[PDB]
Amino acid sequence: EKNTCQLYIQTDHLFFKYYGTREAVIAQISSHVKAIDTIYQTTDFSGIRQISFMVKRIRINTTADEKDPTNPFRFPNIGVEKFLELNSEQNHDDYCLAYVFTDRDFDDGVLGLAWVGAPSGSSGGICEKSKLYSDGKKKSLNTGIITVQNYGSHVPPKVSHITFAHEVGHNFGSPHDSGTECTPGESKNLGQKENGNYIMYARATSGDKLNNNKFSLCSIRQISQVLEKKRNNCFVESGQPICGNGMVEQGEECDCGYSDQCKDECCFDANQPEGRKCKLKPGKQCSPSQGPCCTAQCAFKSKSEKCRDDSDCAREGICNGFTALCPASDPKPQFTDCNRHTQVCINGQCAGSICEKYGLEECTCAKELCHVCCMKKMDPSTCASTGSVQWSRHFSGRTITLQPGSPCNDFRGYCDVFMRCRLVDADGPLG
Ligand SMILES: *[C@@H]1O[C@H](CO)[C@@H](O[C@@H]2O[C@H](CO)[C@@H](O[C@H]3O[C@H](CO)[C@@H](O)[C@H](O[C@H]4O[C@H](CO)[C@@H](O)[C@H](O[C@H]5O[C@H](CO)[C@@H](O)[C@H](O)[C@@H]5O)[C@@H]4O)[C@@H]3O)[C@H](O)[C@H]2NC(C)=O)[C@H](O)[C@H]1NC(C)=O
Ligand SMILES: [Ca+2]
Ligand SMILES: [Zn+2]
Repeated sequence: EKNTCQLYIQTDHLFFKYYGTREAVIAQISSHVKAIDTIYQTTDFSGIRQISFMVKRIRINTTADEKDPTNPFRFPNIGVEKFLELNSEQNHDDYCLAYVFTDRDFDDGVLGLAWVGAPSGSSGGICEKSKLYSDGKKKSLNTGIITVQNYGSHVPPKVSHITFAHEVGHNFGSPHDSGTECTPGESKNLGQKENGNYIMYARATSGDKLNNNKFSLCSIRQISQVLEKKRNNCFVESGQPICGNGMVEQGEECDCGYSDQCKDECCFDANQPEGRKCKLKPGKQCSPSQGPCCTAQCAFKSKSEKCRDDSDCAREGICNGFTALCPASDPKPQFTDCNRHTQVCINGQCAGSICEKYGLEECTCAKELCHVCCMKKMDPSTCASTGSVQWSRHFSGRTITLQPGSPCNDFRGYCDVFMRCRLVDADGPLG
């Protein structure tokens, strides 16, 4: 019944700076929610199935907001703890959860931060209200943050989506996975190690393995308790998409937002009467909310306009001149070198490693931890470097080094700009 959680997604100017336009970031937050939507719906939470998410409102900040003296997110150097405290200092009683997306390089390889939920005896996590806390601030602890930059390198959407579900996992009351039964990556068995760790793994994840996409036995039990005790206070029943969330969905022609948010002269905002709200205004044939192939003056862009830039294995996206959406770009040949000759292309996305290009698998070298050591599949004894004589027929003695922000040493840390595998664990006292 009450199985869907209404979200509120914000993006600062650094996130807008990376992607360029408001359409591109909206497509990012749409892709991120649809990612965690499929992960949670296909998870059996002790009998509670088909638990989903939905965006109730967005707030896309541009570089123009960086000069706002009342915007506390404008400072370039903001600590990850204070970044989440800024998100918490807002009233989010109208949303089950509230997230803010950024493109900051947090210290110690931190890719996100969120409050941990609990069935009782502890504040935070999913579905908290705005109340006075110990520090004297009226915070809403139903909040979390995510960043798409780590060690001066952007993280792919495959790892970004999992990180989004990781922090939401804490909001659902799941701690980090512990023990061999819930972290197969550190197991002494080749069968369980190939499947990788789970979503709530406390360290680095690649997203190219089986278990990295779904929760563990440890996490499902912990989340099922928070869902049994907390979701009923805030979740809503599955219904039609709401008008005014800034994303065009099924049943609406356009979607700019509400009155204090719609700057689109071609779309009725959500404050208009039923029958015309989220419906295309007369004389207008599209709205920028539908896609990038629509100008601000609400005309279809020409068949020569470039909508999506050329990626590592995703060709240019050219408009068709008849719809506001952009056609899906055709992918490049598979096993093509991407990410500076470090990874190959798997189904149109830069994933895996360069070892797969020649029928090999990634291995941990014997500081050479940020070098790529390949191995024959199922045989760990053949693990040699790319610049070795074994694979001299494929790599020809060249030594491929891992880019900054890549997993290293059996997913225990990340590589930095000085080619060092720095570990991620951080411990602090409890009150
Ligand atoms: C994206 O850009 C937009 C627009 O540029 C940003 O939106 C702005 O966000 C800021 C903060 O989130 C807003 O700043 C004021 O918001 C309220 C509007 O009146 C103010 O009340 C608020 O005052 C706060 O200041 C202190 C913060 O520590 C605090 O002492 C104040 O006290 C109040 O609350 C305490 C409990 O904490 C209570 O005990 C007191 O009695 C009192 O009620 C209060 O907390 C902010 O000064 C700003 O209005 C808003 N809009 C703008 C600038 O147009 C958005 O943040 C950006 N987001 C990102 C991710 O970049
Ligand atoms: Ca909508
Ligand atoms: Zn975590």
